[PDB]
Amino acid sequence: LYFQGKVLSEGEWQLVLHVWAKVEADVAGHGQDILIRLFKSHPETLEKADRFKHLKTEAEMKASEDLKKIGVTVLTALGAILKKKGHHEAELKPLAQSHATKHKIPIKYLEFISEAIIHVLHSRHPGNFGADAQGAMNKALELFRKDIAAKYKELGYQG
Repeated sequence: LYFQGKVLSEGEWQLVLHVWAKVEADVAGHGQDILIRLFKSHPETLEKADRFKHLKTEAEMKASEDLKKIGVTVLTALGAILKKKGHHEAELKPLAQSHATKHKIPIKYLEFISEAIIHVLHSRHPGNFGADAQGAMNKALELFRKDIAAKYKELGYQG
C-alpha cells in the first residue's frame, strides 16, 4: 500500500527506487564504480581518506578491500535514505554527526558523488535510467544535499 512521499511526486519516487533496486542488486560493484569515478574526477576527495593513501592506480582501487567495503556502506546508507522518500530527518542526524565531525566531508563533496552516481547509473542502466529517471534521481539527491546541509548548520559546521 501507498506511503506518501515529500517534494518529489509518487511517480518520481518510483523512478528513483526502481533504479535503486538495480543498484543494490550489485551494491559492491556499483560502490566500486562510483567511488572510482569520484576519485578520478576529483582527486582531492582521495586525500582526505588515509585508508585511500597508497591508492594511485585503478588496478589498485579495484583491488582495495577497503574501498569495496566503504562503497557498500555509502550506497546502502544512501539507499536507506532514498527509500524514506524524503521522510529522512531521523536518518540524516547520525549521518550529519559523523560526517560533520569524524570525517569532515563538505557539501561540495556530496555534489561530487552525486555526479558520480548519476554518471554510473546512466552508464549501467539504459533500461531504467532514461532522462525521466535521471531528472528524478537529481531531485532526490538535491533534496538529500539540501536537507543534510541544513543539519550541518544545526551543528555549526561551515560545511
